[PDB]
Parts: sequence; C-alpha cells; structure tokens
Amino acid sequence: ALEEAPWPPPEGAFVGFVLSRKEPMWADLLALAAARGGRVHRAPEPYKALRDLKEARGLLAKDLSVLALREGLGLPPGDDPMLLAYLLDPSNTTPEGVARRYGGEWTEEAGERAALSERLFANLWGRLEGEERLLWLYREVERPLSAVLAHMEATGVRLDVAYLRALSLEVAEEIARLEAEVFRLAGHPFNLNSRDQLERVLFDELGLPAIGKTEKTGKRSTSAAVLEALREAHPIVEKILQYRELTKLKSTYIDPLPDLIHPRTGRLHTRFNQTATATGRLSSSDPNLQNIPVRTPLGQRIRRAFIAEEGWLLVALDYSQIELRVLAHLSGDENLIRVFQEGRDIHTETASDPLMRRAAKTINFGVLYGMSAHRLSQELAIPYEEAQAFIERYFQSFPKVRAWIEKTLEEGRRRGYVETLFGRRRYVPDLEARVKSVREAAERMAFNMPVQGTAADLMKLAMVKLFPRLEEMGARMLLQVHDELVLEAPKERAEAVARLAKEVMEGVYPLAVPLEVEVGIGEDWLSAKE
DNA sequence: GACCACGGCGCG
DNA sequence: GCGCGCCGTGGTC
Ligand SMILES: [Mg+2]
Repeated sequence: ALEEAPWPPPEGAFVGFVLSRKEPMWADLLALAAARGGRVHRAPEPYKALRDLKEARGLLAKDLSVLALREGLGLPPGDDPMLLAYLLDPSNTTPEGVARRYGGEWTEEAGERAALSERLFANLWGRLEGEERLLWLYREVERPLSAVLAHMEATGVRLDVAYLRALSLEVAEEIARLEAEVFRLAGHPFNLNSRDQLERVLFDELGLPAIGKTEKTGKRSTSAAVLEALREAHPIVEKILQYRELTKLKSTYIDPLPDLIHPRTGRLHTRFNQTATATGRLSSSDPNLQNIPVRTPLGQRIRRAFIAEEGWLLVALDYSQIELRVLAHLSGDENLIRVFQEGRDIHTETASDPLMRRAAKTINFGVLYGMSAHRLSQELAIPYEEAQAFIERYFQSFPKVRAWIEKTLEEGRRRGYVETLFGRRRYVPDLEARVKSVREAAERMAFNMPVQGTAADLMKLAMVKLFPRLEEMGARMLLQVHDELVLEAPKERAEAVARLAKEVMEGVYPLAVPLEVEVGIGEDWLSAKE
C-alpha cells in the first residue's frame, strides 16, 4: 500500500475505516479505504463506497459489518487480524496493542488502517502457520462467529420503554423513603452514595465494628458482605442494603436503558466484544446486556422490560451446569461423569437433606473458582475445621478432579499457559510468583480457564451452527449470556425453533457426559425463562 | 467535557 | 471465589 489508486479496490482487499464513535450502530462513517497488491484506495464518499465491497476484511471487520447492516447492506465480516492475535494470546484485546506487537501503528486515518490490516494479517497468519488447533478455532469458530455477532448487534432487542419510565418514578419514591430514614438514624444527612462518607458514619460515628478492608487503598469496607454481617448490630444496616439495591438497579438499568433506543430500528443495541476476555468468553457493552438483573424481585420487574416484537415470541435456552459437565469431561472423573450419565440432580447425588443439598450445590460451583475453605465456613456457618473437611471429602469422591487441577497447574507452570479442550490458550506467568497470595490467585485463574473457556468454545460453536438454521426459519438470534441464548421467533414457528435450537445446542460437540438445555417461550425475557 | 482509579455490584 | 462492564465518587486535566 504505497501507490494510490482511485476507488474502488479489487476483490479481497483489506479495508480501513474511521468511526465518529466506538459504537457501530451509533457511529458516523467518517472515512473508508482499502489495501491490496501494493495499492491503497480511498473512498471519495464513505457511505456510497460501502456498496462496492463484497466483504469486510481487516481490523474490527465485524464493527464495519454492523454499520453496513445498519444501512441495509449485506456486508459480512471476513478475516480480522484481531481474531488471529486474540487466539495467539488473549491479552491481545486492542488494535493499539496488536498493531504495536505485530508490525504497525493504529492511527486515525482510514488508508493507514487499511494498510495496517493487510500488513498485520500477513504477519499474524505466519504466526498461526503450524498452530493447527488455533487455526481450527479461527476457521471453525471465531471467524464465522463474527458474522453471527454482527447480525445480533444490528438486530437489537425490543424494550418496553413506557414501562421502565413508570418504574423509575415508583422506585425514586422508595429510595427517598429509605434515604430519609437512613439520615434520621445517622442523626445527620450525608451523601449515602459516597462509600467514604458512609464508612465514617458506620464505623466511627456509630461505632459499628469494621470487618474487612478494601483491596487497593485499605479503607474499611462497606461492601454488601460486610453489611450483611451487621444486619443485626443496627437498624441502619438493613436500610442501607435496601438503598444499595434500588439505586444500583435504578441508576444502572432503569434510567439509562430507555434513552438508548435507536431511532431507526426502535430497538436496543448491544455490542458483543469478541476479543475482550482472558478465557475466550464474549463480553457485552454499550450497554452491557449480559448482566441485566434477574435474581431479586425488582430485578425481575426490569427483565420483564425486554419483550418480543409484535407477532413474535422470545425463546430462551439455558445450558444446565455446563461448567461442571465440562469439568467431568476434562478430568475424566468416573464418579462425577456417573452422576451426569444417569441424570441425577447432582447436588444431591454428590451430597453422597436440606443443608446437605444446599452445601453440595455451592461447593459444586465453588471448586471451579477455588473457593476457600473459609468462605465455605461462612456460607454454612460451620467452623473452619468442618468446612475444610467437606472439601477433602468432596475430593476423595472426585479424585480425578484434584488430579486434573494439579496436572493443569503443573503444566501451566512449565509451558507458561493453559488450554481449553479445543486448545484455546491463556498465558499465566504468575504461577511461579514468590508471593503466595499472588501465586495462588494466578493458580485460580489458571485452572478455571480450561473450564470457563471450554464452556465458551462450546457455546460459540453452538451459535455458529445454529444461526444458519434460524435464518432459514425466519427467526433471529438476539442475545448470548455466556451459557444462555435468547432468540426471537415468529409465533407460528416459535415452538419448532425452540425444539431445533435446543437440539443443536445439546449436540454441538458431544462429551463424556450429556449436555442438557432448558428452553422456554414467552412474550418477555422473564416469561420465556420459565 | 474527558480521563482515571476505586469500591461496589449486576450477570454467567 | 473465576470472567466481565458500569455505576457514582473522588480527583485531574
Ligand atoms: Mg475495577
């Protein structure tokens, strides 16, 4: 890319482009260019020029496709060096960094971005020559997935705006009721939203016992974990907890979301970031729709705001304990495989009563993070000696797991990275740090990655297979929440879509244990998840 | 207006 | 106790 040739470029050229802002559904296309065969082409007028391309090839290809889709153009994303770099090392999350690392500089000029894409792809494609397992993931998973993601982003999800507007007004009144009561008890008003000001009121002015400290600055914590333990030591604690929940939900979801309705589509549009996590998971932002409330009663009222287009229904599909099932497969623990094989509730089969079923439930999902025998003692109110005993029992039942954990750590130590089932890797150097706390944190990141990552690989593969089947049925894929999918289907075909999608997901890639999926259909995200 | 670090907390 | 992104605060620029 030196010789400047008039627009348009030949087929298979690498594209460069500049957006007025990061969100492709909200961005003005400021500039457009392309590079191939030692030439560089600059679009005279970007929007018109966008019609000439057959495929978005280059850095951030998906983002350009979303924008093209926004304009009614079918311009699928192709090769993207970010995906190649992300597979080589998932700390490769930005074009700045990737450019610097593999032979260029991420500028604000379209033509230069185009030439940077061509050059980087050439280099990175070289790195992946011989990495057959990473190459497989690029071709069979990441690249095809990027097209699926572009369609999800361009499609958006419908939101009951009036409903949320109304909800805001109600919650505002309850928050006022809580804050006024807090201020009485405090004997003086202050900024309840300021944790620094709260810290002094609680532990200095009210003399409540401080418990824990914040991580970075070592102030006395006012976290929910701390407050919970004080729910009895003063009536102000409960009111603050109730205040925290309402203001969190109101300020993060109820108020901002209605203002984000796109004028042209009348729907809400997220971004599914494909090179953003250390484990291979997607992330979601602007806004994040992967952390919409669901666990509390108010959270559930908010979720009801996500609804199906008129004439359609939402279809919600959820993998059941995918990470546990993946661990059974990776570890090869016969006993745990056995609990899934004969379709047991696990949390009781593993218990091998009330406390024992809930204890087994938490521990089953604690071994994946390396839950400390302490937090366990906290969760069961059982001494640190008894909790520490369970874990040993849990592992005596499922020895292959400890062996896998230990084997995973040992290998990570030697090679400097760990792998998912498909060979997606994460580099974790701190496995040999000499500070115990730091080393043991790296360890928990390290042996969790193959599990969380494998689950992500499976879900991604499932999306790639499922998407074409949905198009041919006239249904849409709307959201992905790590181990869940939310589709939208015409009422007539909803039931059939629900049936097919479930089967696709369960049979995406058979393991030593079966994958289970629950599927519901409904007019709103909450209704559909029942 | 924008950036950051932090504590805090929403979800899987 | 793993993986994220966003809030308000507090501080800067
Ligand atoms: Mg943080």
